Amino acid sequence: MKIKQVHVRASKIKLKETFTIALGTIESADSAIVEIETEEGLVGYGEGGPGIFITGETLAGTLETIELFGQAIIGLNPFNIEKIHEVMDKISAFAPAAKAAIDIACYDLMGQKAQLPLYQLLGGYDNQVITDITLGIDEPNVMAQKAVEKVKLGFDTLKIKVGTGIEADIARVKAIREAVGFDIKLRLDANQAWTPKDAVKAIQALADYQIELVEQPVKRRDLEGLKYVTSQVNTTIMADESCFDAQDALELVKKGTVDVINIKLMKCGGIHEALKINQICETAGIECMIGCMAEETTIGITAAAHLAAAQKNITRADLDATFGLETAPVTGGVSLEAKPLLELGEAAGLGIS
Amino acid sequence: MKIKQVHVRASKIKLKETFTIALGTIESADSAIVEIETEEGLVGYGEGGPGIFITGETLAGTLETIELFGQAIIGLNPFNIEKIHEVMDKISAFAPAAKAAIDIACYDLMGQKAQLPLYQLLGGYDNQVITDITLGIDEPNVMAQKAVEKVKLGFDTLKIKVGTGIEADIARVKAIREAVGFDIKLRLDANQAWTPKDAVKAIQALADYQIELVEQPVKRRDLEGLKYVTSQVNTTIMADESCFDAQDALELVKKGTVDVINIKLMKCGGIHEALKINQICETAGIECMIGCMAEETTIGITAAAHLAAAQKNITRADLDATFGLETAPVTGGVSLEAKPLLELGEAAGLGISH
Amino acid sequence: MKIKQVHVRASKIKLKETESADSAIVEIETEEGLVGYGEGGPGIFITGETLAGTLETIELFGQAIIGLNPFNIEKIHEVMDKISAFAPAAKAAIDIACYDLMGQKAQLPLYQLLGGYDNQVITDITLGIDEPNVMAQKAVEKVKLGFDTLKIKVGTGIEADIARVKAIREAVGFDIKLRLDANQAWTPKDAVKAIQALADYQIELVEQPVKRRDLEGLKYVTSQVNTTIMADESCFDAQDALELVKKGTVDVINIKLMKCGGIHEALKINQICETAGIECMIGCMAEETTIGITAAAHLAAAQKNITRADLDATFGLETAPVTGGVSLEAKPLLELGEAAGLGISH
Amino acid sequence: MKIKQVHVRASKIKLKETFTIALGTIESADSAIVEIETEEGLVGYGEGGPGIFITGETLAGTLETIELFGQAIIGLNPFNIEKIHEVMDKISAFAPAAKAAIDIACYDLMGQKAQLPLYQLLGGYDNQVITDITLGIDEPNVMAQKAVEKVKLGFDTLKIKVGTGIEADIARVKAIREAVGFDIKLRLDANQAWTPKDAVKAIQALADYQIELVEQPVKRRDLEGLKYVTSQVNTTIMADESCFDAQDALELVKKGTVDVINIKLMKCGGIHEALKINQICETAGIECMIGCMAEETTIGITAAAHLAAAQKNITRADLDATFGLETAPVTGGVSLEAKPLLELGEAAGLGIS
Amino acid sequence: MKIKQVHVRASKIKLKETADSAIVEIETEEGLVGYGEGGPGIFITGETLAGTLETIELFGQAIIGLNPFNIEKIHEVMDKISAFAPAAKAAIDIACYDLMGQKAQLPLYQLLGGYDNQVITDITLGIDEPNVMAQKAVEKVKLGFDTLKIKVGTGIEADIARVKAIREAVGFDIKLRLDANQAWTPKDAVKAIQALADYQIELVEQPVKRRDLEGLKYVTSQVNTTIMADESCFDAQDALELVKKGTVDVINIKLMKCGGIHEALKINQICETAGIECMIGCMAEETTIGITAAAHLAAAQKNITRADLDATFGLETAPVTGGVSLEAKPLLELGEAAGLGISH
Ligand SMILES: [Mg+2]
Ligand SMILES: [Mg+2]
Ligand SMILES: [Mg+2]
Ligand SMILES: [Mg+2]
Ligand SMILES: [Mg+2]
Repeated sequence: MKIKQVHVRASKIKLKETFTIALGTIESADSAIVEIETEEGLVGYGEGGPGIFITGETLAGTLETIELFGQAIIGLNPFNIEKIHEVMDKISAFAPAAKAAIDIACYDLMGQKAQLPLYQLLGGYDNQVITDITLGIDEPNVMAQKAVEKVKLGFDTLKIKVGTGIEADIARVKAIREAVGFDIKLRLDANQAWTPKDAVKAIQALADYQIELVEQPVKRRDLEGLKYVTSQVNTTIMADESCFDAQDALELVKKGTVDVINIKLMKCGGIHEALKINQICETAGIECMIGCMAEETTIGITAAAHLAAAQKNITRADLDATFGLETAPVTGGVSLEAKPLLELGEAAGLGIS
Repeated sequence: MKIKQVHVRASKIKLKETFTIALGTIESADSAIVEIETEEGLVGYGEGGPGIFITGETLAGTLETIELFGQAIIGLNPFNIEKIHEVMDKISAFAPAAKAAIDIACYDLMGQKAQLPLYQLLGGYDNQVITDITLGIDEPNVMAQKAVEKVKLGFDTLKIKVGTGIEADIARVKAIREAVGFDIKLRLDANQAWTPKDAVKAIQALADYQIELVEQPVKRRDLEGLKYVTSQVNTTIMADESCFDAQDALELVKKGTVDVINIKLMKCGGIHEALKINQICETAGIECMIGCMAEETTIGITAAAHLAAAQKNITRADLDATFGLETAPVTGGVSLEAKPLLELGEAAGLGISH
Repeated sequence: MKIKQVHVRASKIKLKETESADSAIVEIETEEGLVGYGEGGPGIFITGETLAGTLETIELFGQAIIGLNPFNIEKIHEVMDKISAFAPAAKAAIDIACYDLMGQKAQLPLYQLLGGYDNQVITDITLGIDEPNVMAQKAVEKVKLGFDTLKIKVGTGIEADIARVKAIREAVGFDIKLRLDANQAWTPKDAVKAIQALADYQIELVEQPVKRRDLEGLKYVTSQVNTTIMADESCFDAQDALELVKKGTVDVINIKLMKCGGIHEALKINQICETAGIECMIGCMAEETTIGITAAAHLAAAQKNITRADLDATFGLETAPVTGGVSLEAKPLLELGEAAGLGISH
Repeated sequence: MKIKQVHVRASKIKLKETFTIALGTIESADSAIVEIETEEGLVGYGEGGPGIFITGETLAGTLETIELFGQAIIGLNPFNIEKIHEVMDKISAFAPAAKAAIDIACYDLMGQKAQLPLYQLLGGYDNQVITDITLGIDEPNVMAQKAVEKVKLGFDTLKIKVGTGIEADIARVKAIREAVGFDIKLRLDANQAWTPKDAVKAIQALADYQIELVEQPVKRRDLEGLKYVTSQVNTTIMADESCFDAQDALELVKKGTVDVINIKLMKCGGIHEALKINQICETAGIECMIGCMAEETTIGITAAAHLAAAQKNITRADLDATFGLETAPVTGGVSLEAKPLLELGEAAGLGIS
Repeated sequence: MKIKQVHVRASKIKLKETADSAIVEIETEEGLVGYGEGGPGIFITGETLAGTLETIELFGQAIIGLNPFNIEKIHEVMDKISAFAPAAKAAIDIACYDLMGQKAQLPLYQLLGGYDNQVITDITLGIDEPNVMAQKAVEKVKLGFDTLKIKVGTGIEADIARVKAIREAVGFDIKLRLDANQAWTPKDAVKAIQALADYQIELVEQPVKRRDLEGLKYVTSQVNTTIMADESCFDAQDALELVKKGTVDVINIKLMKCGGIHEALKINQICETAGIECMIGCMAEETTIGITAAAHLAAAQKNITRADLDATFGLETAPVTGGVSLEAKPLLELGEAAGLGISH
């Protein structure tokens, strides 16, 4: 199999409702959609959905980088995922969204050529994944309200965004728990809003509310502080912004910085790198959660789902980006329907047309 | 695709040259060969190469464990390598030879179902790999003659065991270097022979003859000493016995114990674990080499070759077992012909058959 | 004295409760006619060793030690380590038989050659997992037999674990010591949670709460709970013991002859722990029998720092594979006697 | 003073000759030129010159980011450099080129409003800077001849690029030294080409060639390895890629990772952040060198020159980007002339246009 | 077996060149008697013969009625009596092991590991004019000694001189081990060893003060020359600390430092586990009994790879019959006699 040409285009899909997190708001899912065509006719789909608040990547820069990558991989075999990443890494020192776009398309092609769904090529542990649904930052009253709405949709795990103020963040969680009961799993994401000392205080304050885990409580670069929080509370602590790629994961596992790591294809540059992160973590007894950017759509989410279903150590999933989309850019793959169960199917590769 | 049955057999292949080990010798390569048959009729080949003096793995124990694994994985999809290893790990806390046998056959089956050579499912970096060849221990003059013979065959890298006494080691290396010149790479395996400070002395003495690297100069469990050696000599130091699995690799790169890590499928329990080791090392900026057991053959070598060719960070290969076999236990895969370049071809999976 | 010959046979003893103990029994005979007994109890799920592999390894060891003196336990282990990079069951089988021979030649019970601190040891008894009611009923039965310490497996689910402990504790009172074995079932933070919940029922200690290779996680648990934490699977040999005491990973270390390859290595583990101020317990494998338990009992009685014992394998056997040694009768006190060596014959 | 409007445009200036480094080649200086106009009429000039091989930034991404910043700072006082950076950091998690473009324009405006050369506002230690000139990777004898050429131009310090191979890199240096003599200062830049162990071996090999310092011998992320090199050789070791911003500098000085740090406005996001880096370093007894991207032009170089001249602790300068430019995008500022002495003058602000 | 009585007496043996110890005889009800010795070195442990005698007497009465095989309880008893008295404890300990061998009717080395039945010891060269001891060197070598131990740290210029002469006198076939006796600061030790290294030095013993473990670790990490701890290691706890920190390459065991064979076994097994070899040494105040006990232990244990047991060589007479003789020879053969193979 050989790459004949690379097609890239912009996609701007408005979100049904503004997404509010500690870092700011997300109003639209703008992503670069890539199509890698082989000489034999098979076409693979990929997507680069940048989150300027997380990586600093923009749609314009992602588009330019993908074009540079595209003209560099013509003639290569999509199965040579090792060389493909080598080439992209020599071209750009940092562009996970653009790298993920090419990477996902190559894996889609691998599945199509092998005539097997992607999850079978990536580990085959399962053919479906159960995801939580994230509740954006809002008043305690409103948040609890939407929590009940989501539980009625079938969701047994809710991800609560916090990070405006320790006192207010605690009130939000209290209201949600009281409204949904203890049968529902609640995980929090502070998005680097607290100092390590304040983090410990806040986490202990919820000691009776049964919090599953707390995501990135402190600044992404404050590893000493993050390790401090993890060592001071029996609550599970997860790194998100503190872990972009495999090198970051290696550093975190070596230092025992956190208990769990959130993998995002748009942070690590694709499935190729995500596999590395998961295996490094698994080796250290650290489970992983698969996440997403609010800016990605069906393609990115479907790729993430196949990887999550395939790997045993990716025990949690936070793939709710399609639920907020006003429309879908391609057919097939993970639906726009807000539901916890994401079933992959038997179609080859991503199963997207 | 689903596993219908797992068949295992013993394999005994006479060696062209006997292998001398502590308190004994090896005259035949006796391993376990597995054939995993799917409901649709596709069959995958795997091998469990024992090595009692290295891993403690015996042929009898390996055969027994493979049988246990086999009956436990009936009904599973070969692509579900995640569950397959989960099942084997629940059954046995330690059995790298038996786990590799099942693992390799599953990957062979993956290639056959996908109709792709195995290296394409493992990274696809290349479709061939260059291997060194090991020179059996003998008098300096004899080893020198053998060295020239191998160079004539095209080999650009020779491997020899040291740690048999510095004078004897030096004598052999001296004769070899003088016989083939300085364009040929010389890899030494000290097989855990020295104490840390003695290792530094011996390595610096041998270094005068231009040495590419020295493998495992101290006991496998002496990580502090291994790191000491690595930090005191300019010569590249490689861990072998100190690294069996991914957890060992993580410890090694965390401590910055060595310059390179040698993977062996029969030490780590298969391709699945070998990938983890390579990814951990690559992330740490440490390259990997892949070697083989004295008691493995065509299947084990072929699987290792596909992995080495597929992965960029596996930059060295010591896969010469087929060159010392009196006859081939199977058809296809890496041939018995002594040549440095192992070209994999386009046959699906391992390209091996009865 | 010189070793004349080494014999080994597969042994299969039916267990009273689920199916059998499969081990390799060794007989080492000297030129002058003395015969020492040894046992290699595999544990595929713990060490990875199989009976077939253990038998093959023992045969290789046997051939290599012909002519050697059983007292040269230093060389005996040197030879075995040169032959096999890893085979604790096989090494233990040879090792135990050599110590038995040493005792017979010296005409002294084995415990006298191993420290001589005592000539008897008190063991706990493990209750088979079952309904909380059934387990409580058996606990009463065992206490009726004189057992003051009961051992039960946990990590099968917090609610199930608590139900069983609650039932047992309520039926026998608080005078009975309860030690739990978590069998590497929990993640570090889950372990702290589970243990503190179980702690309300007065727990003596918790064995291996996390995976054996997770030493950092194990140390975390130890440092976060008041309950005594014991390493089992995390400690196979002396090198493991040194690492554990060095990092202050646990409160106590559990020794098993089948994990360390015999009395020779077990003595090292105990001396290392004792020097670090860490007490040791000695346990057993589900696959071993009379010989292994007897050897362990002599070592336990002989060493002051081996303060606890979980040597109840013979109580679960339908029959004994040999004559003499620790008997099948379920009793807490294991009295060794004055017979030379292990006092076992076949 | 208040910002009225922000203008941004692309600039594509071909280099007189391709520049080759270990990471790759640079053939043109493509930068985003920013003009910030205030209500009163004063206009400040700034530039964002991204190096994809270093930060992964692209011209297209830099342009989009600057536009986002621009529409967010309307109405702010250019002197409120604290809030301006606050606003930009809230908008993007990473875009030093874009941030530097806005930052430099604000400092230019501060100078114009104060009617003082920028170097006076930034420390006033000096009004000129002496720079080295970099020799791109090439054959030993070719590099040597180029070195003699540069010395004839008045340069007393040459920066030698290496990173193709220990044996080859050593040969390059030997040839250059013997060709120019020991009266010329030679600093090396390996651009992360060597492993810690190989770096030490390579540096010791030149222990007779009088090497002033060695820049970034190992991978950017390998701090333990970088510290190892610094601790094993008496040769001065400088971090470049290992230090982007003040947080990176703090980590490096805390761990004693290196002896000197290379500051680049395009890595740290402008003068505001560069001052932080220099003061953190100065406090730890670590000197700094002011560097540049080959993609920058007169604006970026002039800004860097004023900062370097103003600060005592920025003791070295590697500002040779204008020397390779085919043309200049604006009037005034640092000339295109290849000369070691960069005199600043008395014109207010940057002294441009 | 039961201890009936413990007899202790002071012993004075005349030296050849300018040994006071306590000799113990433990008598069992059965009639067997074990020999032990406590050689106190006031300059090393601060122990005096008077204190050692008083302590041994306290130990003796407390262990009456105990089985000599219960070495675990015997040390327990002694430890509860005195917080520190290695010479006294070794005296009782050695006699108990002698009795164990007699009762079991086996040479002590068989009961301690049985790895070998002989040991090769080095010999110490008295410090003096470079040419003098150099002469004695060629002399000792003629006696069959392949390893010579030399005291250093009396001035780098003087040390290098004496070593140079000896080397050019006996050749490079003879192994030379040096004992710096805590003479240098970590920095000066590195420089000194650095200079002496050119003359092929097997190892350097205790180059820095006993309690400067950080400094000792430094020296060990800076020179490829083998560094051995002596005064820095008295007991098992000390050994554990040293191996945990990788402070040295080798540890010198002395029964008079650790309190007997029981503790010495612990030290050796702790070291062996960490890949650290042990040498067994002796005190200037010891004689036949102490040296013999040490020889049996060293012969029995594989990890005790070196021996510096030359105390009997400087004695004019022996306080007992049997055991290692007074003859200055490299080879110490133990024989088949039970226990220590020593009699009145
Ligand atoms: Mg997050
Ligand atoms: Mg090897
Ligand atoms: Mg247990
Ligand atoms: Mg640079
Ligand atoms: Mg000394």
